[PDB]
Amino acid sequence: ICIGYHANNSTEKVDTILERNVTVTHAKDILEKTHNGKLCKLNGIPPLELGDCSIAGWLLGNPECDRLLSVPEWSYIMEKENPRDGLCYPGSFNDYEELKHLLSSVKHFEKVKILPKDRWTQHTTTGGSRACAVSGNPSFFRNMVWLTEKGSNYPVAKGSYNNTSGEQMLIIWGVHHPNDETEQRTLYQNVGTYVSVGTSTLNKRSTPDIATRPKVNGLGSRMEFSWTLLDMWDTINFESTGNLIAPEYGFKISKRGSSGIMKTEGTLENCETKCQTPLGAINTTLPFHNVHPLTIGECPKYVKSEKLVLATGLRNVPGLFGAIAGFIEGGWQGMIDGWYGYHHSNDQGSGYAADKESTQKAFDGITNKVNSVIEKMNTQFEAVGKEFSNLERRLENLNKKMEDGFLDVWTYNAELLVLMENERTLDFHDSNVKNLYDKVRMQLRDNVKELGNGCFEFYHKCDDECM
Amino acid sequence: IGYHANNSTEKVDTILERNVTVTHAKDILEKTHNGKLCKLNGIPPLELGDCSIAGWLLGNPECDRLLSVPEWSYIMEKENPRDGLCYPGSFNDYEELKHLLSSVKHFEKVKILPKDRWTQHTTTGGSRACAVSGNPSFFRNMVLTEKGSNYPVAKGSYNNTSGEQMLIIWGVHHPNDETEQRTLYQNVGTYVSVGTSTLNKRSTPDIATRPKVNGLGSRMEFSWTLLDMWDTINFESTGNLIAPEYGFKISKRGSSGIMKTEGTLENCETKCQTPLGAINTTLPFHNVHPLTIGECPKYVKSEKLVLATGLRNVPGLFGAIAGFIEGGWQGMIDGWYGYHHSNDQGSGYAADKESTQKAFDGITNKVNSVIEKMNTQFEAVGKEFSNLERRLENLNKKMEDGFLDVWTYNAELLVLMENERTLDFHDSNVKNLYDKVRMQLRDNVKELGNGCFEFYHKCDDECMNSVKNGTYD
Amino acid sequence: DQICIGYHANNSTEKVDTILERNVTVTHAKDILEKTHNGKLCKLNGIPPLELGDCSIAGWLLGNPECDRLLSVPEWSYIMEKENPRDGLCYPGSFNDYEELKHLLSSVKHFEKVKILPKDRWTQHTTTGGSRACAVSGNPSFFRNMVWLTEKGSNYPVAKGSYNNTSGEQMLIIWGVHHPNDETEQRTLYQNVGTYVSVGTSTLNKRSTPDIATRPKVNGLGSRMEFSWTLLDMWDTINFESTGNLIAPEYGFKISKRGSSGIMKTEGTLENCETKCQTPLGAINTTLPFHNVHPLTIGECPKYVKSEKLVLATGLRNVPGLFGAIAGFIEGGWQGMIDGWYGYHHSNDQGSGYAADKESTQKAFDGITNKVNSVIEKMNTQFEAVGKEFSNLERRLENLNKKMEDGFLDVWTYNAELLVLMENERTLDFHDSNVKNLYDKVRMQLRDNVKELGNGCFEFYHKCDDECMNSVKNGTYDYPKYEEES
Ligand SMILES: CC(=O)N[C@H]1[C@H](O[C@@H]2[C@@H](O)[C@H](O)O[C@H](CO)[C@@H]2O)O[C@H](CO)[C@@H](O[C@@H]2O[C@H](CO[C@]3(C(=O)O)C[C@H](O)[C@@H](NC(C)=O)[C@H]([C@H](O)[C@H](O)CO)O3)[C@H](O)[C@H](O)[C@H]2O)[C@@H]1O
Repeated sequence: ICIGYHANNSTEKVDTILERNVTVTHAKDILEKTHNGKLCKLNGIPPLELGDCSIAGWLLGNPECDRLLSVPEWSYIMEKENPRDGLCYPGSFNDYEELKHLLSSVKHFEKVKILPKDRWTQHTTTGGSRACAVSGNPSFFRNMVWLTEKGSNYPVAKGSYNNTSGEQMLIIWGVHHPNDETEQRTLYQNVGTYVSVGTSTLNKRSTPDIATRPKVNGLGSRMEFSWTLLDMWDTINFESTGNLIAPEYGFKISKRGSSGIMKTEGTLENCETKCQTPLGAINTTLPFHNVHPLTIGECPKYVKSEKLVLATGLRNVPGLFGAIAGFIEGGWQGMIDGWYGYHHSNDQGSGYAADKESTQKAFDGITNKVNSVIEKMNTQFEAVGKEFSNLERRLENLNKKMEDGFLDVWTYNAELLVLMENERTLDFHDSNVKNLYDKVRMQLRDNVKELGNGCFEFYHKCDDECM
Repeated sequence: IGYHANNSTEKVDTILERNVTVTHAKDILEKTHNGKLCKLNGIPPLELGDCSIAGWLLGNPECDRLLSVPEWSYIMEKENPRDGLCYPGSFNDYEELKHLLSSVKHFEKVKILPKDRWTQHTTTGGSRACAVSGNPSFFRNMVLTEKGSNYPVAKGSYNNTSGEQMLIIWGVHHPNDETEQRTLYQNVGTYVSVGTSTLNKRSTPDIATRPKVNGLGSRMEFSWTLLDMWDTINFESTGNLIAPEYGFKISKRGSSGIMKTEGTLENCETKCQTPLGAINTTLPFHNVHPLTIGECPKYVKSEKLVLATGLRNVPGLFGAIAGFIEGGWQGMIDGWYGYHHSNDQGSGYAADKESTQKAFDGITNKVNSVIEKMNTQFEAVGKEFSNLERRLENLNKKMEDGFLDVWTYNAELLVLMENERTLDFHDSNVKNLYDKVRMQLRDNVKELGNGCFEFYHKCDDECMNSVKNGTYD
Repeated sequence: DQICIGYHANNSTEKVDTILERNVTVTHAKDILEKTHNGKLCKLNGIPPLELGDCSIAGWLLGNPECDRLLSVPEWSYIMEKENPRDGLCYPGSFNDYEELKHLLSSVKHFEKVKILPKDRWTQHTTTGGSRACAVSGNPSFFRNMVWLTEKGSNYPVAKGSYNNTSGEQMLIIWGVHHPNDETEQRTLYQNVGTYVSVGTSTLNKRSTPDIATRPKVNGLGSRMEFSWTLLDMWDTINFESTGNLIAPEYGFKISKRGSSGIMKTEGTLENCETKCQTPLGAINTTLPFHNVHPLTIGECPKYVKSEKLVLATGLRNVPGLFGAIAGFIEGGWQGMIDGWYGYHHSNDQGSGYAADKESTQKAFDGITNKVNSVIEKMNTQFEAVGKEFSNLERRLENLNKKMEDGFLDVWTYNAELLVLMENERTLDFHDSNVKNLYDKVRMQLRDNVKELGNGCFEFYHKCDDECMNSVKNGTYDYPKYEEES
């Protein structure tokens, strides 16, 4: 009876810490490199889809964002890299990044009219600009009111709002910075104006800045916007002697958990995922992926590898223990029932036969190993892509430094874990053949000649009942 | 030739098998605390009770009874205190101030602008928002209103001769209405002006109607600075200034953190404090609580990290243990590996002392490497960010979770990988004990195959020892 | 006659540690922790660093007279700045977003100073004002790149000036506001009392008012100058308007970049060597996965780590084990065997000898080389800066940076140490296994014909000349003979 190990037509290759390009009978890749090329719903909830609009564009009601979808609940934001329709009237948005991060993910979101336009009797309310032109006519941010002089008079404009919505409300306001003192007087009459905003938490007084600037969309003037979270049951007070750009609406918002923004050109598709990249969604149990660094969801660890191949079967031969590709020179393509087994040449016939108990125990072992590498990986929801202003470069560099930091830790460890485990595995199979061999040799004792090639030549006669 | 077995029900997992029973094991995952808030390296924490740092430094009257030490290693503060800005308002760079105060070598209050030297101004102002016994009071540390119907330019200054750096706080009053302004300060276009060698700051009050907070529409906006040794701070104001009377000498140190908790100091010791209790361990990992202060183990998302130290209990790469030697010997109590021997003078179990000792050193070392290579430094973990700092806080979470994942994955696999190497190690030891005996006896014995050698010749106690010894011939 | 299986021994005294043992003497060892530098500050990928001398970046950009002599190159890869220079803001004051400025300047593909608002064009204004705080040769002077605008005649007409960025590149621009000590100063300098400084671009809208107040004197001044900066995009325009107190730029700096680097705090001076990795003590030239030289490096560096040594066993246990061969049933090594790691003795009636088994020595050698290379070449190295700047109101942020850098410190050290402790034992076991296998290969051939002494040797029952020995080492041998038997 002969002792041998399985061999097949496999051309799969793995490396170990001692050998590269070793051919094995079976292998498991543990690096996910496939997506589905689709922007999907994350955990059952769609993304907010901004088209060519930016967040500021959208919130303020740039007329060019009139046709936006708007869902009441979203799980991330889809925004173009360099949108197109933002502040149609030129200016700036204070703490814009914090806002985007606030809005990035929401359980509920609903726009409500909080200070209706027509309540500003005493003030004119129809001022628009050609920078926000619809059909060549002057127009303005659909969610905001430009308050100007009426008749030739601008009385103290007061307006408050008690947040009885039932949820936290995001409110936005603006300050108009004129281009010249003339523009100032023709608009507001008063010359030493201020704009005042107040809650239980907020106290802000702003004074318009009247100066000549380079024209942007045809204007030396600017509008500076700002925001706040009006708490439940708190009240907001607006008071201005000119230059106020009052909100008509607010946004009850209720969140949730915080997510992120995804820069893409694509459009939602009605598939499902727990892990979205800008190239498509990943759906895996694997520990690592190399698809794209900017994921949103619960994702495998991003790693720099091209491949991470774990050996599972043995060395395919057409070791620490000296058996495989050792004193048993090669494998048996004829043995198909298992990894290790017997040959046995009889005067009743020949044949091959796997040793079911020792192949099953090797299989459970290798199954347990693969499962350990895979299920010990802890995966938690993260956004990754982040937003910093032009004055927060250090902070952005901090974040890159850190992201690169984990990239290198995970890459080194994954490359190496794989290298080291492959050599143990190959040694495991070697040990297993060696042990099956020794288990037979310890029985047959003197009754057989030990040929040296893993074969035992019986002195006596041994038929099927003997085998 | 055989190996140890016992009644151990201890389990470990390894990279190939789960739920393996081992004669011995070592847990290397600390998961216990003492339930106490303790002194940190022999230094107490500041106990704010129901007070905020702001309330405490401003002099909120509800804070009169605070303990105050001249030195502390962290700060204890409740989640959402209660006694903060009794008079509604705000505190610029409050979070930067907390981090600075979080740990102090020395901290002494010093009078820098005596209340009574403000002649020309009324100095008695207060509010029912800061009420003590239904009477209007004010921040105990802070002080300026019109006197007669006049608010002359108010100027105060102080040269830091205190021999240390000094924390100095000051305020601006924002009134609810112009009437409130004129009856407080007479003047209208007023300002407050703080200056040092380093700081230049001018503020103007915001008069305006606001939602009532403790019945006040008005607000108080506080700011601070560190006055250097021998530098001077200069206040100037035509109205609306809330001046400091006191300053705080401050010497640091190394920086720490605030601990959000409801407890109270208890007089024990620790090098690692957690919101649940103190941790006293040499163990490389714990899972007590993420928000720790001190020199702590790595925080890991694990329920158990159990490292086999003994062999597999049997009441492997090397085919001996639970292999060609089917079972253990509870009979053998001296060591891990040994001999039985059957004589015409008796029977016996005896452990092989040399090989047991070697393996023991071996394992001892393995446990010590896993444990003593863990580099532990002082850290606070728990951090403070304002509402307008949500990205920053999110970066911090991303980091703490990143590291939480790296150490977890690493601790789980190390334990799995080393557990199987250990069991394999015991296996190799017995194979080698067995092989060592085989290569001596040679022909003089029948090799039964259960790990036993039957002697052709007769082998008394003397010759038994010659086998267990290395001797024999 | 006997043939013996055995293994190499040498005079090495090199020690490694393994998960199970400590201070194990091996015949060969490879260090993977870099600890040597060259003492020099160098060009970094062929590109010199900007050398600032006793100057700070602020002082260099403003044109502190005391920085007049600075070399200045149109491209650098990192900046050298002393810890606490000396020649910064000669006139007391501040610089907003200073730290961001330094970050952006740290590393520049192109840098060129250009004249954007010629001092002489400020007719209607006085332009010659200076201070003895910026004094050259006892005389008042000023920031060489900046213009102090003051009253002329007794008149300060509104000052308007602009610059369209036709330079071809982004341009750094800096301006200042003078904050007087008192109202009389204000009037003697600018006539006007309610002044503002206004600065605007497509992107920037800023209006300041001078703050008039008594402050402690610095360099004898109660006044302060506060500076601000902006990057003007190509084809954008910057507008300055003021009725007083404006400190106006004469120059701007065209800037093209790049990839961003950092500042190195050092007293040293550039020395004309090369490196891809610069540290404050010296340049590092290495292929090694880890270093312990200095935490604050610039370039592509091995991973900094808190260890004193990381030595990897490459040879075997030096004895002049999992498989029981080495320092096992074969008690010792052979100093006499020089040719390889494992081989044969053999003692004939044609003489004695040692000989390495070349095939098994070469395999092992290939194996160990593959292991070292793995540990070494899987390390991914990219370009980083490390050293960082934070203002005094940014201590939490600095703590975040520190916690991060420390956190990675604890990961690499722990992992580096343990990888070495684990690989050393595997290396020792591997050599052991190799010998065991060489041993068994001979046992299986020789069979019955020899006596197995239990020490690694085989005593033959027959006679075995050199051609016979050869057949044993060759794997040939056989065996019918036999003799004896008889
Ligand atoms: C002490 C005082 O001035 N009280 C009330 C004030 O009386 C003024 C009096 O000083 C003057 O000589 O002649 C008339 C007499 O009535 C003046 O008007 O009259 C106001 C109008 O009713 C009251 O306003 C309100 O006060 C409430 C809270 O009052 C306190 C406070 O506890 O916060 C009382 C403090 O003594 C006072 N402190 C100082 C230094 O004046 C403060 C302070 O004025 C404000 O906090 C500053 O913002 O206010 C509520 O504000 C209520 O809504 C409002 O009607 C004066 O109480």
